[PDB]
Amino acid sequence: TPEMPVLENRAAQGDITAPGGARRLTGDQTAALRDSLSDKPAKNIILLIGDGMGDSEITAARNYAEGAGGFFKGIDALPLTGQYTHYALNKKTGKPDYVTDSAASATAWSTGVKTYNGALGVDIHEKDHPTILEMAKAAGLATGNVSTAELQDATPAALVAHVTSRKCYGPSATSEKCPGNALEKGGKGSITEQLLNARADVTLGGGAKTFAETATAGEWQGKTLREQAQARGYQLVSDAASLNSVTEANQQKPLLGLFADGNMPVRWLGPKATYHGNIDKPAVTCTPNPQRNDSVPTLAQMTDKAIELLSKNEKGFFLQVEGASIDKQDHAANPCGQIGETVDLDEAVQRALEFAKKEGNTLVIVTADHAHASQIVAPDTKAPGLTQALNTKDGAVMVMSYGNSEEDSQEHTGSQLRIAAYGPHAANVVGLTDQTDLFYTMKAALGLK
Amino acid sequence: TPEMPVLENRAAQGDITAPGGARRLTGDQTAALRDSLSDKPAKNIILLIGDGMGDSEITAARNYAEGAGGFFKGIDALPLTGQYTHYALNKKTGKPDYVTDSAASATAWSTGVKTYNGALGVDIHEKDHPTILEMAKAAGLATGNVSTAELQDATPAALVAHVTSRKCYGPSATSEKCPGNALEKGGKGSITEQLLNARADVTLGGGAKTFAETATAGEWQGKTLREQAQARGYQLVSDAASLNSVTEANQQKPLLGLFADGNMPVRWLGPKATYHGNIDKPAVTCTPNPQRNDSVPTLAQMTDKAIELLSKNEKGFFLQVEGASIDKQDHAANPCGQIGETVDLDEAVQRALEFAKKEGNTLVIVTADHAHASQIVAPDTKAPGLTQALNTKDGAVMVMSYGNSEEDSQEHTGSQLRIAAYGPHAANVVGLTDQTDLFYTMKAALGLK
Ligand SMILES: [Zn+2]
Ligand SMILES: [Zn+2]
Ligand SMILES: [Zn+2]
Ligand SMILES: [Zn+2]
Ligand SMILES: [Zn+2]
Ligand SMILES: [Zn+2]
Repeated sequence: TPEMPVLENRAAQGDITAPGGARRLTGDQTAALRDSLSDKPAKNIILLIGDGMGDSEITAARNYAEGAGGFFKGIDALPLTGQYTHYALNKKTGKPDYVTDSAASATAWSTGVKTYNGALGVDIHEKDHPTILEMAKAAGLATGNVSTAELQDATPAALVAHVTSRKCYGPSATSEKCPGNALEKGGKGSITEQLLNARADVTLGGGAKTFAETATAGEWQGKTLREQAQARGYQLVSDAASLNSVTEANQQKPLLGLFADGNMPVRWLGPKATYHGNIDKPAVTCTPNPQRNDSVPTLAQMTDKAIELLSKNEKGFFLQVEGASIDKQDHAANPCGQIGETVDLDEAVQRALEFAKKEGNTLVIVTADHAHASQIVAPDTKAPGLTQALNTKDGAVMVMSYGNSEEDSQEHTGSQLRIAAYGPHAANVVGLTDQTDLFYTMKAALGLK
Repeated sequence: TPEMPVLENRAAQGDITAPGGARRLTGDQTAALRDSLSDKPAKNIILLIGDGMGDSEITAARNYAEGAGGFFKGIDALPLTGQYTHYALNKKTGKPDYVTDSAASATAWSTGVKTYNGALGVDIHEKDHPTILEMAKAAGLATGNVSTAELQDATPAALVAHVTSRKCYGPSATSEKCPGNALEKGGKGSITEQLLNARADVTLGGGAKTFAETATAGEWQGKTLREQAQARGYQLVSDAASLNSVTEANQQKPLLGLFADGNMPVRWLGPKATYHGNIDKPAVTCTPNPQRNDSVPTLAQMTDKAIELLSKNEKGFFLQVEGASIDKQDHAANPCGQIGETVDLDEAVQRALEFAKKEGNTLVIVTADHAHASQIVAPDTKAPGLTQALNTKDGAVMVMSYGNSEEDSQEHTGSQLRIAAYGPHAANVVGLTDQTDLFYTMKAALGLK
């Protein structure tokens, strides 16, 4: 009984060359919007983040994969939409810093406080602030954290770790870069160590490499972090079959899935964009990555499994799911990698909305941490940066441009970007808001004090 | 009573470095949104166009003028928001052309049909389609067209002209460029001649220059376009006091304001962005244009005058206002020019909202024709294009980058972009829609046959 409707189909309704054929609506939307408005409490929240997934990135992927007049059945399906700002702060002056990194932005939605680029779960004065995940857990809710990146990376770590630098993955880097957080120095520990303490019910991702380090002090001194997790009662899975086999995940038997040494493999392969690549080279067609896997769970699969597991908690659950490599491939000026990760996120959003429609008390949110480099430009463009032409689903060429850095990595950009939601309290993402308003919306939605 | 609320305050609530200080929301928005929803008929429609104003331009402008946690009283105040697609079509194949120009996009919203770049009020078959302005006229409503560009420019031209190329300003160019539209060949004539025939009640903008041209055929043969105009009943005006003098505008005494030979002068000046300008050159503070003028009305002024005059019509009115030079200065890689024109549009939108709040049956819409080049990047960015550092209201530096063309004009981009509305039927802009839906929406709100 989907009391609240999702947008079933907003693809062009007919022939795009004819009058009205490019319409995405079939009639007035007033009543459907009224029906999408509920202030009832949310039992559950599922927060879906496409890292670096700005409006440009969603547009490019739609054009490629679905066609210009196409529709992402997940991404584009959320009825309430708005734009949000994600500015960070300068540590020294406390003034705005126009372009955030993933650590400052994730800290923002996860704690409700602005911070400096590279900070995790701390403010500009380096004070710790409780995260939305720690709060939910303390309230009795089940908690899940899923990402295709290494688990120590910014987006997932922000929910469980409070360190002065996102670089402090394990004991060795923490000692050098976050001496104040170093276990041996009386601190709370490296990101990985804090993650082990946070003890969410379900944690699935990459980053097995760091689990090989040994703790420098404490109860588990001299053992590996992997050993520590086993000693601590975590159930460890490392492949798709092992994950599927899991029937329970909780405080007694928390699940920890480590599917790659670093980040999980990307869905699609293609060449890097190059200088005048749209003039000098032929059009590219993306191709599935063979290293992707049947033993490797996809984001949608990880999403479905977490939901099954966490759904067993009568009080409710909090789940964050990250499509991490949209950003990584945007930095890499690799259209196909970038777009393939966005189609990947869309499958995950579809799974989340099916559950939510069914359940009726679930708030689903789809947004990004910050904007990115990629731009859609005309085919005959002569640009200073890196470009590539692509053969889209329409049978037409689309060119993408990366022109904001002469360095090896293309840059994040500062533009406000799309926020979309479905479910109870969804109205709170409409209009202009701030990334910190999202923490407060989630908190109030679940009724946390 | 203001049955329909606008957003009175979406600025940062307090101290941005403290928990919750950067929030824009004070509490739950459910109720406010509900109250923002109505399906009754609109009596009037005010469409505000920021040419090339994507989310990036809006952000950069807010940051500079109001600060990161600031808020635009006009632009940011519309409660219902979405994202729309504006792709055009390739003329030969009927396939999508990912990056539109200003003529194809204005055609879509003004006629409800997609078209090829450079086309005005015609489909890919070069077949004419009625515009929303012609339709309102036919139903007895008052109609107004205001812009800061030359009135023959694409944006305002699309409501009153049907030509195969937007370059067909007047007889000269038309005979050459759009032979089939040339008066002498049986055509409906050039943009300017067709503008004279469309006969809107209120037409304010630039482009006096083409009016010096003389007709090659027709009843007004051998006379200039201006003479034909006065000759036709037109009340012509060329300055602010003269514009202020006007007490009425109607089919009997239509108003034609020509405040400039070419485009109206921009509000702010600053240096053009340069290669490595953010590293090699000091931060910029924008300078008001001392040659802008007390004799030239501002957009807000033309806007206030147009509403007053058109409101005298009991049946209602349709008004299009264009903040045209946002796009032009974005092409020129001129941050200050670009920002000043957005702040300029904000004032106009503020006037439209005041009226609409008071009037009660007015649908106000704010959006752009397509995306643009400007990007906000980190201060220390080393980019291959044109960059500039600016000193913002926050007292911090923001750097803008233009990196999609090696030619002398930066390019439009294809990204979906913000659409926002207030008033009856505004729900119709929420979520994902296409530019052609805007026509259908407007036509339906007004009940045009
Ligand atoms: Zn990121
Ligand atoms: Zn991330
Ligand atoms: Zn990044
Ligand atoms: Zn334009
Ligand atoms: Zn224009
Ligand atoms: Zn332009």
